[PDB]
Amino acid sequence: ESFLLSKVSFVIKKIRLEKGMTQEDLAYKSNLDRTYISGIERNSRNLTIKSLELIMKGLEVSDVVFFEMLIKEILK
Amino acid sequence: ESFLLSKVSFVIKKIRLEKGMTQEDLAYKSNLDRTYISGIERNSRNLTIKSLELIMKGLEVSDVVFFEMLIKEILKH
Amino acid sequence: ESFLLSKVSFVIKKIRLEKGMTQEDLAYKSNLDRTYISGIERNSRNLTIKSLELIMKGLEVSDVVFFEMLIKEILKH
Amino acid sequence: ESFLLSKVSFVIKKIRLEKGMTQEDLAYKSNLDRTYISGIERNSRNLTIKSLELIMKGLEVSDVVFFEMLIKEILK
DNA sequence: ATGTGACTTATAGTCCGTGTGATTATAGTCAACAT
DNA sequence: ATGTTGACTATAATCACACGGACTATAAGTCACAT
Repeated sequence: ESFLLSKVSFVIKKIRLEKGMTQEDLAYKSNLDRTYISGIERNSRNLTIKSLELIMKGLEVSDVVFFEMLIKEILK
Repeated sequence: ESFLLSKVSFVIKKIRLEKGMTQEDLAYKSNLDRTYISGIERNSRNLTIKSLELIMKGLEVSDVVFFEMLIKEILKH
Repeated sequence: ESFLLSKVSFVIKKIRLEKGMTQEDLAYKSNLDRTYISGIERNSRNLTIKSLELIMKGLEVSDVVFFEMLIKEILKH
Repeated sequence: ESFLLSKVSFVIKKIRLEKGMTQEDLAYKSNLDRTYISGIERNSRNLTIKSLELIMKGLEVSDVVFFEMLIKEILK
């Protein structure tokens, strides 16, 4: 697998938790499948930008805040 | 179509020109098709994080500084 | 246009496919642009003997062999 | 220079002679410039196929006869 | 007759990119059953 | 609640090709002057 893809997934999970969201709720809020979300967080999916974008909207987080976080997570 | 995509595709081109690369060098170095690099810049196209990573390696740029330029482009008026 | 050209054009393609090459491979080994190889096959362009020679070397074929197939294609019905 | 180019030129000169033509006359007959022809025969020109075709018309020699000859010439 | 040289102008050949049908690999989406 | 296994189907990604515009190298065509 990929380093970036792992950090992306980790970040998605991180933000979901600091917001006290469940996966079920993250999937409802972004209209995607819960098993889809699950899959990403267990790093079994290689998402596209479009999908990533839907997940950010579901997390209620701006692109910028996401990447700010993704950068920080990337640096150990 | 997608907000972030045209930002990603814009930044891939920006860097590519900054580094005085041509499309088909980058297509080689990124270990993706000739026409895919074109298609990404040309229209936008919906790439995969793995493909984006390949391109970053190809732009000879780090994940970090890519995303830093990504943020800057998003923030523009 | 020109009689001999489209024949030369035809034979370059024929050989190229007989050898399972692609235009990309060919323009590769002929050290010409892939645009030019396309241009030749497409619209029978007016190449120079030197360029033809490069293409022969690219097709991994000899002067002789080429011209022998050239003669054949000219003679056909 | 090129090997092929020299033998094309040699052939052009060979045929012009076997026929008894001057350069002046090969130029007239093919509607090309005499210095143009002189250049080719000293092999100071890299013809295009089109030009070669005009010289064949001037020599009154079919493509086939020209190439049959060029081949033979090519093999020392 | 032929052979130079040198000087325009057409075009051969280069270089970077666009746009496209067809095929292959794979993400997108949604089942059934788990815990 | 979340995890996992197959699935089906959309589409990401590949591969071979056509096509254009702009630029550079050089062949095409014509002088003058040799011999």
